[PDB]
Amino acid sequence: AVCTPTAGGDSSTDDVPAITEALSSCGNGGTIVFPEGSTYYLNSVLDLGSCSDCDIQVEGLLKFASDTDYWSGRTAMISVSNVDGLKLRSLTGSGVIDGNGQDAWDLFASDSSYSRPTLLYITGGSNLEISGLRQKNPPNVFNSVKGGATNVVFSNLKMDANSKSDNPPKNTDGFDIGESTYVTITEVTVVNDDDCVAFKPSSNYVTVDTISCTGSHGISVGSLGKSSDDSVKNIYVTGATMINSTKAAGIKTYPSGGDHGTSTVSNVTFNDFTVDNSDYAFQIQSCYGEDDDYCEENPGNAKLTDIVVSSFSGTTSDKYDPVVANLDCGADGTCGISISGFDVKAPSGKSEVLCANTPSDLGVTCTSGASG
Ligand SMILES: *[C@@H]1O[C@H](CO)[C@@H](O[C@@H]2O[C@H](CO)[C@@H](O)[C@H](O)[C@H]2NC(C)=O)[C@H](O)[C@H]1NC(C)=O
Ligand SMILES: *[C@@H]1O[C@H](CO)[C@@H](O)[C@H](O)[C@H]1NC(C)=O
Ligand SMILES: *[C@H]1O[C@H](CO)[C@@H](O)[C@H](O)[C@@H]1O
Repeated sequence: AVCTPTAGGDSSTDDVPAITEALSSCGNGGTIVFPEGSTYYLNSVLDLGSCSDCDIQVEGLLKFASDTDYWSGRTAMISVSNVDGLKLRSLTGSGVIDGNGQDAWDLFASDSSYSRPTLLYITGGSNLEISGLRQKNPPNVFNSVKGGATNVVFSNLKMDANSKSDNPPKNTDGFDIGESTYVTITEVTVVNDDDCVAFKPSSNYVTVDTISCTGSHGISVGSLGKSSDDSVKNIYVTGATMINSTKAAGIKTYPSGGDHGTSTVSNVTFNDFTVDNSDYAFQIQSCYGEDDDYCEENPGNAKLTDIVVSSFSGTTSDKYDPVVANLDCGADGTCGISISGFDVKAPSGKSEVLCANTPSDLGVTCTSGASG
């Protein structure tokens, strides 16, 4: 059956109950429709848990309340917990989920203790498809996948976070992919101020194919090792256009000492990247979250194996010219990275790669003085 949630038509009226009742009524194998030209006001967490092989067609605007007191410390704006079989999609392409994040960014700018929710938070479950829609101005992370979710596909998404003030949209990661298997991200555009895609602990079998990121911190493994032994494996990223990003791609691990654990990264390929005014084409950080003196006494021991960086082109920014990559592998770790078709230059035309603890078969000429 097909259900259309009743739109209250006013931002002071929360539409969430109407939406979850529609999902409860039709979500066992049915369809829920937000019609083209509609606006729904979501003034609380939208929990999609009653979905079981359901199809949620978003053709209108779902506008979340900014209500910073309400959202304070909350996990998710849209919560997708242990759902098996979901399609959350715009079939017209007109659907927009607006996180209304401005107030959160401004509050966080003045008070770093302010804790913000993730816009689309998937944990556990299986066979989830998210497609065709725009995500606008999330308070914090756009999309997260964890809890052992399997078979999750994000396709044809337009994601943008733009501040109307001088305070940037901090920590607006496009995709934080944690404990999961068989996640695919394809044909997505991201404009944000943090990681485009971050591979978090226990991510496995992730494919990212054709992505554009502007203003991001790159396609980034980690951070790993903060307080446990963390692994990322079997990752394939191809066709990334990285514009004005701090790095196009990289790996970040904590050093040893304290409560830090060991990081394992195996079989990760970054292929066919276009670098357009990004600060580094590639970066390895092995002293993440600590300083140089700390890392001298507490060396990094990350185990990186079968890391492939292939077919990178373009031009970095002025910032680190002549350096186009900073490969600071840990002193006690394995730095199993191979680079080929690396055609990236700084604006000057130079192409220096800083290295520490890199292997003899790296594939590009190294210069000493890597750090981070
Ligand atoms: C290295 O990682 C890649 C990327 O995940 C693996 O290739 C995937 O394997 C899974 C499971 O068989 C398939 O569902 C996908 O189709 C594959 N993805 C791609 C992009 O090819 C690959 O098997 C891993 N290699 C090793 C030796 O472990
Ligand atoms: C990237 O940065 C340059 C230099 O600041 C700027 O002129 C350009 O508009 C930015 N590009 C995008 C797509 O925002
Ligand atoms: C609820 O109403 C909308 C708009 O009329 C339909 O598109 C949908 O199928 C359901 O009947």
